[PDB]
Amino acid sequence: GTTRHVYDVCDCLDTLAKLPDDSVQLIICDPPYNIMLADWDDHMDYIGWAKRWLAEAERVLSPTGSIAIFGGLQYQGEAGSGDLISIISHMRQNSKMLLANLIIWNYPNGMSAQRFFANRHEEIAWFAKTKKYFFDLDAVREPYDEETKAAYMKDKRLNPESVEKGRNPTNVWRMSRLNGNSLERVGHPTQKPAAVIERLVRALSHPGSTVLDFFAGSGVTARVAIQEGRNSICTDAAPVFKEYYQKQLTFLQRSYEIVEGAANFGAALQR
Ligand SMILES: Nc1ncnc2c1ncn2[C@@H]1O[C@H](C[C@@H](N)CC[C@H](N)C(=O)O)[C@@H](O)[C@H]1O
Ligand SMILES: [Cl-]
Ligand SMILES: [Cl-]
Repeated sequence: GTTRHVYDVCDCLDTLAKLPDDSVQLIICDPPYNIMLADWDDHMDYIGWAKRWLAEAERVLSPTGSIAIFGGLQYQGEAGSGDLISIISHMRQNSKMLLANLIIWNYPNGMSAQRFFANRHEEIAWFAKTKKYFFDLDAVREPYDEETKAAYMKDKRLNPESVEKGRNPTNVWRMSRLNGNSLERVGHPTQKPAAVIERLVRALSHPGSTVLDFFAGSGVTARVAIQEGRNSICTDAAPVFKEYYQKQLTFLQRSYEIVEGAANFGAALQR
């Protein structure tokens, strides 16, 4: 099964406007949480701008599709900025999508703090377009060691199948962020680790389906999509994105094709 991956440098709304209704299965969304100076010509707050791509994201998702939105809960009230709560509140008022889960990404290390509890978490809001969203839990279950699995297998009160399939990873993920000495590092300041994206891709999309990322950043989504047998469309407004994408590809070096240019999005939409 050969997959196709398209990438390009452009604004998220320009990408979305080029995608047809219900054509995407999963969207990875790790958006900037502040608007640009020029954005003050048409908006009075962050959501004023964000609601545009949020509405479009929903439009391009298929009936069984989902969108995972990364964000924090530390917004301080600055004009033009916001956080995951700004988005969730907007979604509750204006979207029919369902909040299937609020995932806590609990990372091991971080900065210290003397006047408050040191921050060790970031959130992921998983929104499903409808109640018929796709979910592959078995694909992300965590297996028990042979010792524990044996102990449970003897407990007649427990379902043997559930035991062998492994445990639900829960909505709290203890995963490390990338460090400056990380191998998959490409130079992007807010680069996300492949491990977190793999879990979302494996559980929220089916093989051969399209994964879209319009705030692609380091291009980690394409690398994960290729490795996992999915098709992908990754775009970012920064020209340096093309540099990161090509860097992600070297980490791979399986049948897949890479295509540059928004005019070629269709190559990755074909099922
Ligand atoms: N209008 C836009 N269209 C497409 N990409 C954008 C736009 N504005 C910003 N970006 C890109 O989106 C990414 C935002 C990330 N830094 C977001 C990480 C994280 N949510 C944070 O803000 O800390 C970057 O790679 C930006 O180049
Ligand atoms: Cl939840
Ligand atoms: Cl990234």
